[PDB]
Amino acid sequence: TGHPYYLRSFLVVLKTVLENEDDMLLFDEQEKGIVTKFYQLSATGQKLYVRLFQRKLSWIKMTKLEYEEIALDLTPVIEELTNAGFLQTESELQELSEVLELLSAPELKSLAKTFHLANPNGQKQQLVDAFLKLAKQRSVIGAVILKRAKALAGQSVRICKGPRAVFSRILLLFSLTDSMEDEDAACGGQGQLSTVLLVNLGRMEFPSYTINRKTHIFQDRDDLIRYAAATHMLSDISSAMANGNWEEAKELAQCAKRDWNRLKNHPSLRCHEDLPLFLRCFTVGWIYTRILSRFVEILQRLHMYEEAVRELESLLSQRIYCPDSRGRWWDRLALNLHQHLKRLEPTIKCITEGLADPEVRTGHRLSLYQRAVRLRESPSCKKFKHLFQQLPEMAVQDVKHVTITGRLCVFVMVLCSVEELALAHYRRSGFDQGIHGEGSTFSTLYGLLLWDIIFMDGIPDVFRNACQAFPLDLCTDSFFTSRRPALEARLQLIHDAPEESLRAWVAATWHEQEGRVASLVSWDRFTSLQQAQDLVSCLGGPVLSGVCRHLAADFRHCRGGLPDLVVWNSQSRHFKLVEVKGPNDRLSHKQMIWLAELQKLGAEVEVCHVVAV
DNA sequence: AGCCACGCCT
DNA sequence: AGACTCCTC
DNA sequence: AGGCGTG
DNA sequence: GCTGAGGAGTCT
Ligand SMILES: [Ba+2]
Repeated sequence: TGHPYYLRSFLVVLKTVLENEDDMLLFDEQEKGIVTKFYQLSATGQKLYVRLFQRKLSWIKMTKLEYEEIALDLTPVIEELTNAGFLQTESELQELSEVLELLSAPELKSLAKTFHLANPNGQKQQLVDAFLKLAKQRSVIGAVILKRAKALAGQSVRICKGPRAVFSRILLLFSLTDSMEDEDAACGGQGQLSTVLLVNLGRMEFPSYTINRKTHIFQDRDDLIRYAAATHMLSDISSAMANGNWEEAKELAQCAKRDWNRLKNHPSLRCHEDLPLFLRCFTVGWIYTRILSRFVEILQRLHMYEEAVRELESLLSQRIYCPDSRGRWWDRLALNLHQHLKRLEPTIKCITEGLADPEVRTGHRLSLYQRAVRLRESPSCKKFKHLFQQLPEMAVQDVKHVTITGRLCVFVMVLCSVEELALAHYRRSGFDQGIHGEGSTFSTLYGLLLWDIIFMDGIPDVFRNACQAFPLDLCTDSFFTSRRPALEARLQLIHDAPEESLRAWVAATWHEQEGRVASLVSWDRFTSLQQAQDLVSCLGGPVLSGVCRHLAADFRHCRGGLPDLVVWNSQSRHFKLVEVKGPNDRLSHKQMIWLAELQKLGAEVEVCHVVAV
């Protein structure tokens, strides 16, 4: 008797957001009215509204509307949605470009023929700009075009842009907790969730934690309307780039940059600057800063390197927004000055400042240092002794490299990946066991051993609503420092743990939490609780402790770069950590920091190159 | 941000 | 015939 | 070839 | 430049 998936999900979103008094203050009388109206619709009225909300926003031929599961003939249901002001019919179709756009090319040809002043053959787009130019001069004859255009097309519906705007803002709010933050996912229509969420959110069970908020993110309905606006803008720049429309992208960004400069001084911005970082990421300035970053990516594409340097120097001169992205920017600035603008003098100042900024970490930090040596250890450069200025010699210990071969075809051993091929070589190297997990092997172990500390009470504002799969500060520096004594304790305990405590603890979280959606944990990463326990037996306390300290101290900068593979031997307990390298992938900076660190914790690390044959 | 095929420089 | 757009899960 | 960078 | 896989229907 349950609702179809798309409905359950939609309703979950509605509930999750609205049961916060804070959040309700961001919707007026009129708007809440609409929300109630939705709940008043019949089931069939709801299923359909959601379907069409989940589709693209424009007119649709009533002939192209089939949903048997909803209702066998939809006329009643459409009437209802029209009565409610959720849907509008053809009678409100007045703008011409809309009538035409609705019509197909075969329909456009039939309309290019009965009208004499029109050329019958050509592309749909052509016939469009033609019929448009035709009506803009002799308006009166254009009125009878629109007349038949409508009559031809038949019956048509559209989602009403009024309420639509409300449900989006709601969906936008919901997305702050789970979505958007946990990667920038799919989302169709005009404002939506990730596929995962839309399909499953109804079924999903979450880690239990206590909602506790004490800080407003948005000042009023306006703040949230402005944030959404920038969000919409970024989404357009992002999309443009993905479609390779780099020029459109450039303009749109220039436009955005404009507005963000015009936007400073507004009273609301002082409030934002005061928000802790893990909340500051949901503010107009943050989104606008994000857009500036994309803007540097656009300039670079268009070989406008001086411009990109100017932009990067701008971004880097403020500490307010997106501080976590400083590494990427310092790194990018140095590459640009050194490689493209060939300006060696600044490249050093750049490198030096980057390395003096505590915000740069792991990969990017190493990358700067390496450029700095490549530079000091250069002739053209020797005209100086300023890279001699106390560079903390960050020499990375070296790592056993290994090469095997496999027949290329996707490889063959069955069609198989580069990783499974390696898993074979290790199987015949006396490691009967193996997981291909990359970061989630370690990550889910980190989750299992720290669950309760991760979903711990007492930190204001980190749980804002019912559908979180992590505390909002997880990827900030404040995650550790807020939970410092607790972590330091658990870490010490894990370090000292004999290999039955480790098995016990894992099982303790596993048995109570199995299934619960938690960003850190993949319940199917390990083929059973038993495998999870065998692995924690091989790695032992100290190794598990070290790995967790990093993942908890600085998840944002450490989440990436761990090896693809873990392999171990059941009876001997020997394990090895393997970073598989295809013919075309080499060691990233984050990868080399990780392998050094795992070596430091005393663990067999090995890079396995797979040559094609 | 990571993946990947490819290319420019040396 | 192949690119493109929209939709479902 | 090997190192470093782009799209 | 790619980022979901898969499919049906439309455009050039
Ligand atoms: Ba790899």
